[PDB]
Amino acid sequence: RRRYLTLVMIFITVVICYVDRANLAVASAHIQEEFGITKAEMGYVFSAFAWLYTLCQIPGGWFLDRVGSRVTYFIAIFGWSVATLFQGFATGLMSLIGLRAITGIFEAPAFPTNNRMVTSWFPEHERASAVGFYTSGQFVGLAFLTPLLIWIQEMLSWHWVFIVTGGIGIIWSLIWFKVYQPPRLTKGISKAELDYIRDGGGLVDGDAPLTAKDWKLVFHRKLIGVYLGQFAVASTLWFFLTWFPNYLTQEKGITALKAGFMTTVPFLAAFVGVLLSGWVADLLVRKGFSLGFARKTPIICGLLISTCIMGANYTNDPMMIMCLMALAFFGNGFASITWSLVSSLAPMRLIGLTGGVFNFAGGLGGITVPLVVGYLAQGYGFAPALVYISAVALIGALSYILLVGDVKR
Ligand SMILES: CCCCCCCCCO[C@@H]1O[C@H](CO)[C@@H](O)[C@H](O)[C@H]1O
Ligand SMILES: CCCCCCCCCO[C@@H]1O[C@H](CO)[C@@H](O)[C@H](O)[C@H]1O
Ligand SMILES: O=C(O)[C@H](O)[C@@H](O)[C@H](O)[C@H](O)CO
Repeated sequence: RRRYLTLVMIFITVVICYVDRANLAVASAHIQEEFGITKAEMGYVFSAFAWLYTLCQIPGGWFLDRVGSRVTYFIAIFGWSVATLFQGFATGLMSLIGLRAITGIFEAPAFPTNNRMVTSWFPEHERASAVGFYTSGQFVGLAFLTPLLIWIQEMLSWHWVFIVTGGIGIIWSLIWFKVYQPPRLTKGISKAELDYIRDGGGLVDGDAPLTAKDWKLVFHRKLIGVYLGQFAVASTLWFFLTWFPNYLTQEKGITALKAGFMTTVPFLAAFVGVLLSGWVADLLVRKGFSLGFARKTPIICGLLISTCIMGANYTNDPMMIMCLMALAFFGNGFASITWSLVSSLAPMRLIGLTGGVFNFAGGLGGITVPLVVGYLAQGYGFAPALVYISAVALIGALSYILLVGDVKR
């Protein structure tokens, strides 16, 4: 029982990763207040992380390949942890963009190293449950830590939100460097436990032209719907990781302290949507259903749900705002599961490429919505932004139910 402890350390790093994404949403109001930047300029601050994140992913694969999984993880954690620690001492605007950008650099190869690690640390049948553990759990981490930082932000200056988050990361990097090592090079493991992995699957030792014809295939009536769909899934997720705290603070005039305890229900609602979707996956086909309709239904329904974010601007009651926000985020988590489906639509050759472009579509949804909300909220308040997301969600839903009636193989 040493195989899981690794998964526990990966889960912690996924949380620390997403805290350093949402840690800014906490201090958005104060940073904006102190530095006196405009809503639209703040939109560029939120986005700074997303730009390089998507760009520094195909270079992240290179660095990873030629540097390894262990060491590459330490450089990343330490890299962005230092970059996050100094987000607390930033002054002006340009200082923040660079730190957010740098954070996006070292945090971009986060997942690829995970997939390369769970591969060698767990068999095949335990892999789907392994990734679902730390991706589903990430929202639990944001649910309990987001009210904490806000409470720290309301007790201590917003800087300490970044000093804490950054300092912790600097410490976890050092922990990772010692404890972690491939299953083969992991003392305390069990002789039979390792054989289970090796015989079961995974590389316990470790992991060891372009024609424009593909472009025409990669861009398919079925695959565009997948891209526009993921673009919409990422649009909503990055709103909750950025503008959602300040939304309640400014638009609805909720006290940051109450808005800090109102944000732990939506992040938990996401944790359920993810799991409840993975359960409807097995469940449907189990009752004699095709696989395409089995995975399409959670995605389409969840995005049609997301349309409920629009309803929040028609009420000023916390519980009703907190209920509607929790239902939309549930739809996002319930419709989040795509790539494994997208892997079964691209040709056997382009499974690797589709990922990069497929995520780019997602990462593209995270670059747009912060600028859109920042620009919209600057001039017309936060009301015209929630209709955009409900729209996008409706386009992503229409884009999935019309453009993907069946699967290509
Ligand atoms: C004013 C901000 C300057 C940006 C600094 C962030 C990058 C740190 C540069 O050091 C190292 O350089 C190598 C290649 O140059 C990288 O492979 C490695 O990941 C990185 O750790
Ligand atoms: C650029 C920043 C990246 C943020 C990612 C937000 C969009 C999520 C991508 O969809 C993912 O599809 C997987 C298929 O298995 C699911 O398991 C997983 O739950 C889901 O998250
Ligand atoms: O699956 C996820 O959790 C992300 O959305 C991915 O799209 C990453 O951006 C990257 O592709 C890692 O594989």
